[PDB]
Amino acid sequence: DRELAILATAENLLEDRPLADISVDDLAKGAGISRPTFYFYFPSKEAVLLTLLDRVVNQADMALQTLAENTDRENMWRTGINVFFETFGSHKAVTRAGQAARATSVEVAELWSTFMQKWIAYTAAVIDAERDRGAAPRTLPAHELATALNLMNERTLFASFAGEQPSVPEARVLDTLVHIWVTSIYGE
Amino acid sequence: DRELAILATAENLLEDRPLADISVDDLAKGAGISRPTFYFYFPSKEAVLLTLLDRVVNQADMALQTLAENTDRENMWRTGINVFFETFGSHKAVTRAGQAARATSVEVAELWSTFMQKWIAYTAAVIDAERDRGAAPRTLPAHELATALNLMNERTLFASFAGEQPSVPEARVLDTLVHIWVTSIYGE
Ligand SMILES: N#CCC(=O)N1CCC(c2nc(-c3cccs3)no2)CC1
Ligand SMILES: N#CCC(=O)N1CCC(c2nc(-c3cccs3)no2)CC1
Repeated sequence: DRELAILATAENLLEDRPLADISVDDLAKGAGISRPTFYFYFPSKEAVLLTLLDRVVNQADMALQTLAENTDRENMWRTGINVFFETFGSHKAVTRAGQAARATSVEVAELWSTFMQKWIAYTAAVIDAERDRGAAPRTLPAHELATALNLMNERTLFASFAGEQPSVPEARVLDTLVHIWVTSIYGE
Repeated sequence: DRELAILATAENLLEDRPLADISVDDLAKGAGISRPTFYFYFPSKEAVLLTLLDRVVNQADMALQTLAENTDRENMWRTGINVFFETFGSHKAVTRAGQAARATSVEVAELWSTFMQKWIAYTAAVIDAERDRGAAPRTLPAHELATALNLMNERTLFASFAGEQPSVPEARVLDTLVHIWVTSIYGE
């Protein structure tokens, strides 16, 4: 509860500054607590980002699970990719911080890797279902095609939300990715 | 010349250790020079990685220029993506280091961004040429389609070469990307 306040403070601060320019004293102060009381909840600011990413990742995973318990094929994929556009799009600071943190934090890398393996495995299953039903041609190995498409979405989403040059404009991202997914899944 | 030796030492060391676990004393020693003589050539180890990435990036850019001064459409794109698979594939350590460095080094980010804008702009031009000749349908904005495909290759190449979980196996990468590029460029 003082915990949530640390979390909300970190999320707020990461909007304007990297994690490197946020001190533990910054988190404690925004949360209305002392520095030692902070250390009772988190051993470090990295530990804060980790929890924030865990929440975001689980939120996208739960929304995708919701979707999976149920339009034409283009709209089907668009709704799925939209889960990630919206969830990560709603937590750009955290998303952006956690991506950069993969390169330093072994635990951030593991968290991200676990969830990506999951989303890939789900994409691959649907793609195999589409093949099984005769909707999609048996072209590339489904799991490798799934891997490349999910890596694309990851990089494209995060570049767009960060305003990186180069990037697809946020308002064009969803159409761009959907076109690529549908053509590479259903085409030959 | 003592310069090249620093560069070759860094490249060698980065094979087994991140840049964080390589000290300036490590670079000087492998190069057969003292620590102050090192500082004459580079103000920092980051400056070393920057130069190494510059070389790799320019090498892929020059190979792509070579290719551009000249098979069917699938083989055309496969040869282009192969330029990057092979060039980055031949410098995995540096490539891997420089990707992680984008997140900390403003200059590494600028170098990478400049070259990506260039490769995107070239992909977009060829795609527009393909449309102009009636080989490819006018679907998405060429420059946005180009952006997404090049971001995919970047992320997929680097994940594969790093042995990340998840990744496409290095021996399947080229086929995977080619399939995606050709279907999304020529399909509807
Ligand atoms: N980043 C990231 C992951 C991502 O963009 N996706 C795109 C959507 C993929 C996906 N949708 C589905 C759907 C099933 C039914 C409706 S939709 N099954 O898999 C999950 C990963
Ligand atoms: N990473 C990264 C960049 C990359 O993979 N590509 C793929 C190849 C793209 C490309 N090939 C061509 C070709 C023209 C003629 C033969 S081929 N024009 O553009 C450049 C960027």
